Amino acid sequence: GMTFEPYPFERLRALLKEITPKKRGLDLGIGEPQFETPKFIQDALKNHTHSLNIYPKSAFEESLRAAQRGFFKRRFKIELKENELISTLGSREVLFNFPSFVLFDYQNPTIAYPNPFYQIYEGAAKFIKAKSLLMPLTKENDFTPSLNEKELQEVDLVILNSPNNPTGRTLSLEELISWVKLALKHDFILINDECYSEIYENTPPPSLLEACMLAGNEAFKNVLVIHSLSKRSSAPGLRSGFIAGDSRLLEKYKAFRAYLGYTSANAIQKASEAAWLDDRHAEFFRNIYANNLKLARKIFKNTLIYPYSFYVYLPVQNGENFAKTLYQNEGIITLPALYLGRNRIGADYVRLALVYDTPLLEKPLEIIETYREN
Amino acid sequence: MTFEPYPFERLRALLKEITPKKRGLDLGIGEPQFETPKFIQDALKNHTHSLNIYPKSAFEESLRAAQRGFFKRRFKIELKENELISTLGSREVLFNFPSFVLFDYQNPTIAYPNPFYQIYEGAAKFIKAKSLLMPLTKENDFTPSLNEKELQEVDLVILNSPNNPTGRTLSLEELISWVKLALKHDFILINDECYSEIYENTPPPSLLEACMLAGNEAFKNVLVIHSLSKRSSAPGLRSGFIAGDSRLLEKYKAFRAYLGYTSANAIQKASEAAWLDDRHAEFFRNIYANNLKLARKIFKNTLIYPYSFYVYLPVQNGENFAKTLYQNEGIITLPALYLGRNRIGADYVRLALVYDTPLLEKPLEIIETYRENH
Repeated sequence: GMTFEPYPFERLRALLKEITPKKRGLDLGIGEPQFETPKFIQDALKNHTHSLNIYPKSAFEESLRAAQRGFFKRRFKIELKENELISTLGSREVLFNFPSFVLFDYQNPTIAYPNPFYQIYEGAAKFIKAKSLLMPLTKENDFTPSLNEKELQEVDLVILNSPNNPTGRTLSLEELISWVKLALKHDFILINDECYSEIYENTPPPSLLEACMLAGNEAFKNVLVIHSLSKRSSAPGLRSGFIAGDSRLLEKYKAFRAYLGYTSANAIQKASEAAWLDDRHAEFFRNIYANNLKLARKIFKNTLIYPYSFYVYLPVQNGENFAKTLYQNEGIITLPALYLGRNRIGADYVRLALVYDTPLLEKPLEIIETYREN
Repeated sequence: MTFEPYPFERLRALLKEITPKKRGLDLGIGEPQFETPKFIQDALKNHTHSLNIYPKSAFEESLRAAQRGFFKRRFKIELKENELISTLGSREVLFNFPSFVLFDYQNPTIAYPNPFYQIYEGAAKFIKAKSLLMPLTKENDFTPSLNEKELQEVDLVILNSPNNPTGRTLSLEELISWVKLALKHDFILINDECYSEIYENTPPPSLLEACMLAGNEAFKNVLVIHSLSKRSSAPGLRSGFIAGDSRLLEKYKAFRAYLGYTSANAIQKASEAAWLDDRHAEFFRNIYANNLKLARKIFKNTLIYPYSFYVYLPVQNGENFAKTLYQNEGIITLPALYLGRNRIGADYVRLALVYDTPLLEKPLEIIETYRENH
């Protein structure tokens, strides 16, 4: 059988179980937006309920795929071909099952991903019985992942996450270009979990497919990017995402997906389509997250906060102890980064999820700083 | 990884050169052609505000309770909280449950009937299992069976009663025999019960009722898979469940947390409404019942079981028959060969009686005329 490790929220619940907060404070643990779904998205759903009698297609509707491609064009200035994008039921399932698809017939497969990480990457490796090569992200090299020469020759699949959960670290165009060249040189599959690409403060982060265009890999050979609508549009219930890149791998993945049953109501797909076609509402939410990061940066003195994602990777003496103290005294919930990593990576940090409207964060963030400062 | 063409692809290929001389009805699609009840559509419209919430892999407790209530009303068995898991319809469960249960087995072996709903084979191939096909034929009264050697060798057995495509439905006594073999030869037994609400007069029994009568009230080694799709003419809702052995379901739950088969809370509310009401189900059942009686009237001296909405129609050669009716009448029928292996189904076409009764009269009579004269 497979091993079922506890999830970060269970480890946190366990840590705080013996504590009764002396005050009421904000929950900055869970990275899930606290905003209403835009009305026009809801109205699209309401206006198409009649399609509930239609068995949805595993490929999703053509109109949704086209809306997703249009998004990629406007956002990354790349015109994806029809066989270069597959519609998916959010990103979670794709991140979990794509590796079992691509490494299906491999003997002793090896997957690389950063440390700390969104735990689904490890689940994915366990499901295909792969060896995991963890690329630590620490301050010693400005949270930069790398592999040595032997590792580059052994690895079969590399998963990056840029912008990164939980550090916010975002790889530059030049950094992504190096990875593309390594993927082509050593012949391994390279994926970027790009679910935070619309959560940024100033300059938009680059897609790994842009690196492909500039590295002479316009066909996106060995390379794929995974996107989701959940954070961008405050509509996680729609379960809409996509995977774009290598058309040879995607054409085979399409056939595999016929069997999986990851389908959604046509009415849900219409609302997803309306969301992907519009940029206004996305910008409205991005601006709030932009202002959250700015506020945090003013408050947490001499702390590095990258202008991407909606997280703060906060240095503390011990994350677990800091979480306990803050909850006990202020009722403010934070996530020790230890619970997102292996080999004790994250021990000196708590992750903060700035998922509230900016004015609600001013007080709690100041309070947090008072417990941290000298 | 190898991909076997789907039946619809084989049908498309068979009919590609032919230009139909007349427009005719499509009797190849096994999906209801009825509108989704208005109250189900209204339930979805009224809960659109919940799109901002990340759905849970376990689904909402209110949905689970509604599915447990259905089971009690329908089969007179009160499932405990740990004995039912909500799912995204039945397709995904039929594909991934075998991967879950046989995950680390040595030489996994699965049995299922022949002909069959083709996902059973996909599921077996994914887990790299050997398939033991149990042929359903006129000569064996469409009865699945396994010999002594096979019973010791088998790890998982999938039944489907009522059956797609033959309509064969196992009696309570036959199900009891299977429960006893499951325990005696220590294998996992599953019934795909998605046609359990599609019957003409006497309701078919559930495999779990046989458990109660066989002294297996904890449903050890036994599970049943259900779906709302055909019952409520709402395949777009993507709602089903698996019920039985809580020891297996406790771990399957943990596995499902990684898979990402989740659904908007709004969609789940519409599903809950459908599972709570028997009136709309009965309305549709009455149509399918009338459809079976009409077919039985038209196809003289032809066995049509009073379960499912299929006609397993004996013809000289299924492929040739389908080609002739499409060419002359434009009526689309499914050669049963495309649902079986080892030439099983060669002399049958399957008809899906999924339209309102008056729409079926002329086409069914036409079909009978081609049988009567070569």
